[PDB]
Order: sequence, then structure tokens, then C-alpha cells
Amino acid sequence: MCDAFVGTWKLVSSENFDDYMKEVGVGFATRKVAGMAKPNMIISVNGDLVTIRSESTFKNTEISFKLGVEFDEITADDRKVKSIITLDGGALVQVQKWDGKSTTIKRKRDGDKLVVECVMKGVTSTRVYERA
Amino acid sequence: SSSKVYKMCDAFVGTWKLVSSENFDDYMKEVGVGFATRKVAGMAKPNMIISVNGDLVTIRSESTFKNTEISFKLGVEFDEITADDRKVKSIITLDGGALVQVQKWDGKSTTIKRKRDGDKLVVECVMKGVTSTRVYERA
Ligand SMILES: Cc1c(C)c2c(c(C)c1O)CC[C@](C)(COc1ccc(C[C@H]3SC(=O)NC3=O)cc1)O2
Ligand SMILES: Cc1c(C)c2c(c(C)c1O)CC[C@](C)(COc1ccc(C[C@H]3SC(=O)NC3=O)cc1)O2
Repeated sequence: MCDAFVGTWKLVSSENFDDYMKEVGVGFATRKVAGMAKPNMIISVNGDLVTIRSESTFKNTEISFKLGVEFDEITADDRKVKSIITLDGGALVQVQKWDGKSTTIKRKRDGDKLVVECVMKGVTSTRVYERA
Repeated sequence: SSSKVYKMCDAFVGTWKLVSSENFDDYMKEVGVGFATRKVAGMAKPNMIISVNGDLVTIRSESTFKNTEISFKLGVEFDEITADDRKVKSIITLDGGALVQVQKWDGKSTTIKRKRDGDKLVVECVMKGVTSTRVYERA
């Protein structure tokens, strides 16, 4: 089931991502650089360890994690958060928490695409990736 | 020490570029990296980006060979997939002023010591007596 996600994925469309970063509290200059980037997302599994890398001109990131186990993460916009990632309706669902706030990032397969739905306080961004 | 800013870390915080490399092929040979992969890894000259946010330390390495990133607390064991795809248990401490990382997997172990020496960050990697040395300076 994790293998539905394993691979290299290139970004293909992006909707409401600006509004979403705005709720998150990302600054103006960062919001415009991040918005132009068009990153790859790479997913791998080594045993019970999952790795998501994201790569672009803006920033290279990587989280390594076990499903269902809280871990510390520094996001690309520099929030220090607690994340838990679960497999949930066949989707990887990540909840990020910091300073009383939370955001949910859902990665789900739909046809040959990987759809990423980030939500915070009503504002939903959608980003679609295809295989490389 | 060596050092630094306000913390004993912060001697390490910044962006570093590879400046020289020694016995790195041999080091990789002892670790079990395959012939073809060693050629690509050995020619790469990576940048190393170290940062701190609270108790969390991050070491990023970036090149055409691979982009990796570890996040960790000092003195706390963590799981790590290395650049050459070993899955290891890793512990990193501040010891004689150096960042000393031990990686354990399949009964084996290696030690990466990251130290300051003048304006250089010097990385020494040891596996069964074979030691490699890689020198970095600030970008
Ligand atoms: C700026 C920003 C990003 C990039 C972000 C998230 C948030 C909350 C952000 O404020 C959540 C996950 C996610 C929506 C995951 O899907 C991605 C979307 C954009 C990017 C572009 C930048 S951010 C990163 O880690 N690597 C990149 O190349 C990567 C992954 O990444
Ligand atoms: C291939 C490989 C690497 C790169 C490696 C180590 C091993 C055991 C390796 O098999 C140990 C630490 C160390 C010697 C630390 O210093 C580095 C030297 C080269 C590189 C080049 C590649 S590997 C990476 O994560 N990013 C890069 O750009 C990174 C770090 O990195």
C-alpha cells in the first residue's frame, strides 16, 4: 500500500497555494519564491522507515519517519513542528502542530496522479503531481 | 572547542563547501559501497549546511550525487538512511568540542567526527582502522 506513493513525482498544477501559505504565516518574499518553484517529490521506503524528499530552486527538504510515530520536523518555511503521518483511507495524512496551530497535508492517489491537499482554518490548497 | 558563537554549536552553523578529500575511496570500500557508486560519490565535492532550531540540529549535504538531510537531538538515537542506502542507527554528541556521529548497522559501525580547525570544518570518517579526511570551508 505504501508503494502507491513510492517514486519520483513532478508538480503539474497548483491551486490556492498562496492563500494557504498566508494562513500558515509564511512571509511575502518567501511566498513568492516558493510559489514559482515547481518541485519534485520523491518517496522511498526502507523497511518501516518512509522518506519524503522535496527538491527545487527554493529549497531541498527531507522527512524520515515511521507511520503513527510523532517526530520533530523543520518545514521549508522554518516552522519547528510536531508531525504525525498515518495511512488513512489509503492516503498518507500528515498533521503538523506548533504554537497552538495545526495544518493537515493529505497525499492521495487519484488515477495516475498524486494529489496533495493542504488545509488550515478553512483555506485549502491543492497540488497535483505526476510520475517522472 | 574549537568554536563558535553563543553555543558550542554555531561553530558548526553555516554553509560549507568541499575543499579537499583524502582516502575517501578506501573509506567507502570498507563501508561496502559498490564500485560504480564510489566513482560517482568520489568526484562530487558536496556543500554541507548545518543549522540549529532549538534543541534540533540539522545537517544537510547537497551535490549531484545526492541531497540528504538529517535532523536529530544530541545524545538521542535516531534512524537514518545514508546516501548509499544503508539503514542505520545513529547517535551524535558534542565531545571534545567535536560533533561525533556513530553509525551502527548489521553488527558493523563507523564514526564520523566533524571538527573545527582554524577556518576549516574537518570531517574524519573511520571504519576498521581505515580513515578518510574531508576538509570544508565556509562558502
Ligand atoms: C511553503 C510550504 C510548503 C512548500 C509546503 C507546506 C507548507 C505548509 C508550506 O508553507 C506543507 C507541505 C507541502 C505543501 C508539500 O508539497 C510541497 C509543496 C511545495 C513544495 C516547494 C518547496 S517546500 C519544500 O519542502 N521543498 C520545496 O521544494 C514542496 C512540497 O510543502
Ligand atoms: C557516499 C557516502 C558519503 C557521501 C558520506 C558517507 C558515506 C559512508 C558514504 O558512503 C559518510 C559521511 C560523509 C563522508 C560526510 O561528508 C560527505 C562527503 C560527501 C558527500 C557527497 C554526497 S552524500 C550526501 O548526503 N550529499 C552529497 O552531496 C556528503 C557528505 O558522507
